[PDB]
Amino acid sequence: RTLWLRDRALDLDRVRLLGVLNLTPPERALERAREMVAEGADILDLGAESPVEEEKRRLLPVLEAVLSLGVPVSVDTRKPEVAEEALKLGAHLLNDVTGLRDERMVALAARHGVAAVVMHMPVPAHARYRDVVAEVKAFLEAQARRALSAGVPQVVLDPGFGFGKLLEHNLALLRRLDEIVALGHPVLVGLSRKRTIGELSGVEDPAQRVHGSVAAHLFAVMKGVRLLRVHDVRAHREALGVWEALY
Amino acid sequence: VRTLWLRDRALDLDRVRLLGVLNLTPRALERAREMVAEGADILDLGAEEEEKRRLLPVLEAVLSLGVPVSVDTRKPEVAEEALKLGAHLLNDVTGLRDERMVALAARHGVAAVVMHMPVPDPATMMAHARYRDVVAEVKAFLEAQARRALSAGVPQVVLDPGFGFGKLLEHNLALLRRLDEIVALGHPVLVGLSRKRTIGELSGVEDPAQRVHGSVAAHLFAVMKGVRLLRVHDVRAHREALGVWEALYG
Repeated sequence: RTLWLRDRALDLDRVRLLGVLNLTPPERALERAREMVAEGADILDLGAESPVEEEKRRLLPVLEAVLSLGVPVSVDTRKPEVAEEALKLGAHLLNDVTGLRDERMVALAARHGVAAVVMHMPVPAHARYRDVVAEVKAFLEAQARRALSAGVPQVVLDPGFGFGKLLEHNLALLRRLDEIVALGHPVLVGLSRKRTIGELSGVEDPAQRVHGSVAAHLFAVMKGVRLLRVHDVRAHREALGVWEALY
Repeated sequence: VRTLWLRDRALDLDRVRLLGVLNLTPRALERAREMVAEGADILDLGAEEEEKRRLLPVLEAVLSLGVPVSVDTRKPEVAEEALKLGAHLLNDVTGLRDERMVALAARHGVAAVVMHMPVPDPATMMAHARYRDVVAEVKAFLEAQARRALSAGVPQVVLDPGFGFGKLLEHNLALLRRLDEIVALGHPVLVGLSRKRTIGELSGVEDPAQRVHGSVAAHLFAVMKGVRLLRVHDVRAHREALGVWEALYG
């Protein structure tokens, strides 16, 4: 399988990394991108919303600069206004947190010939499900179908670990992640420094959760995932160097 | 349930157990305290004579913590003094080829580790990494030494494929990929890839002290293959990784 990135195709024959760059409370962020690129990041994932709509000042300035590195860039935004601007600047992947529930986001991606990420999260986010795996699978597939039939070239599915989900829900989704991978679409996961990792590894500080995050991600890779959103790029590249040679 | 005999108690292998490395070669109670706090189930002490003055004094102090202690040594003289002091596990560095070590383990009622290496001499073993079938040959050596040790009175034997001992990357890779076949021999399996060349090669990390992420990855793979005993330098990192891994894969 391959991942379409607006004007290039990335093969998923090996695990690919999306290096996270959080622009939430500059030129001191461009070197961090060049830093992750040097560490092995395949895609740079920029997000500015944890805010008002003029979050364009938090993103666009950095986005344009980062785009000059020649590396694919994913933009995390809910607002179609922000996305459209990011796309006409060169964005390669549209990461919709609200699971593309916004028809404007769908239309945008289809119009720019860019793939979109469909992440799961409660309609609103209450962590209450009759069957979390069955429900998330259904939502992801249904949203993907809507996007594809609307013109979006490709859809990436993200279970949305941590979003409206308690430990039991995140565990269930991870254990049956192969079933989400079996829907055919490329699957993306991001458990870096998340509460789930803290809960299972006993690490109080989110900033010190690299080992549990790597462990969770290797498990996801074993389940068939080939796209990971991570904070510690180098740690994952080193771990994958070993893992991919053994599995 | 599967367990590991440790001189005067049994350790359940219902979950992965860690042997924290404490190398005393060119306080120790403190670091030992730290490793125990970090999650080490067994403390591995090795000073690889003068080997006695360096190990014994420390071994006695560390033993007072009440945590099982594994001792690594090639000299029976040191092993006997360590066992007489109370060490709980006899780790080998020659493949348990010395009958004297076998006798000590059985006499003191302690389990012994049988680690594979083509030849005991560390300076010549890389000249003996020419296996026709490394997995088959390592399995044969381990099972043979296991039978010999058990028949001589040793209560239990722990098998270690000896990663990085007289083995090319191709050999270490083959052994890791088919580690389940060694686990299938029925004895508890111990692996130690911490900071090893294999990790440096596959992860692209030249500094041995900076190989924790590749080591954790290799060890999680070993755990997936069935291994429940890991010899590690970074105890906390492994406890954190296992907290996640064991909750998921189980």
